[PDB]
Amino acid sequence: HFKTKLKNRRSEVNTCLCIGLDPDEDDIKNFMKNEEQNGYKNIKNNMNSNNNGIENIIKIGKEILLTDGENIQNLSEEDKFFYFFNHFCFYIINNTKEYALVYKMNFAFYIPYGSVGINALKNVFDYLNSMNIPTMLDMKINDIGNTVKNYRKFIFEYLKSDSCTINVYMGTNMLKDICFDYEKNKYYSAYVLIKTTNKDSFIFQNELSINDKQAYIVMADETQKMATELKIEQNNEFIGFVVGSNAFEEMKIIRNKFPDSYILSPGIGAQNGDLYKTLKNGYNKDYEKLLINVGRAITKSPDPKKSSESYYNQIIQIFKD
Repeated sequence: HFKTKLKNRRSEVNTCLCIGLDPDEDDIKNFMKNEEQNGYKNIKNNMNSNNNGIENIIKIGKEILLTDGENIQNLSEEDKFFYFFNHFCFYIINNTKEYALVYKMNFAFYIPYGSVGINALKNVFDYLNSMNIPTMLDMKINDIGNTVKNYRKFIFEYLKSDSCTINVYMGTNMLKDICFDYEKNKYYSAYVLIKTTNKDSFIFQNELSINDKQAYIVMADETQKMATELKIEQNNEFIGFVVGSNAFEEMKIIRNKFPDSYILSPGIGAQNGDLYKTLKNGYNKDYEKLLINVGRAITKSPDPKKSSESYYNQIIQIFKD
């Protein structure tokens, strides 16, 4: 159960830090060069980490991943990309987990290579689940009820994520078919898009209204009315909100209207979100109820452990103000 898994983890790490794991083509180039230069220092650590996690947990491409850094030339172009891509992923998690409440994997970064990156994504979730670390797939899913049950299967049964992001512009009925499996009486947690970090986000979320009540608040209301119709919390799960760290005014409106709501706040670091106005406006005594996502400021750092420690420390301090 996600509510209790977040509450627990947080007593393990005492933080808000949600780490975004969005690897791109320059990450893998950089990581490859870094490993060439350092004698495969990080990949060597990956061979040993999470109590021998590759050997004992990875089920797709294990033999490739166990290749000695100094036998890479023996692999295909494709197997070579799979190798570094997966290794880059394991390196980030191995180095940043002691500061992470949750990892959020944005699907967009895994699908452009077809089956290569989907295989890696499965490896990633399996690896994280092996350590009971809270997980999220950021995929901003939407479709009709019958069609979305497919995304429920992929996210919640095959990857076995704890949560995902959903766009409910089509409607809230879809939540019934993503966050609830009737046959299994199983509930799955998610976060619904309310205020997004893109610069033109005002265009529909703000300009649209019902009687000067702005779209993003309507959607928040409808989302929770659906979550209560579903009795999702009876099962210690929830449907929460995405409100970007650049939208601190909206953040204040949402936390005040919905004080016990689980919120995810992206856009810190690379997207130039405001950390203090975010945490002040979105504060909750239960820290898991406000996830602060940091992606590229950590994954693109020369030292992701240290970068993650930075944000962790940053947070510990704002709280003490």
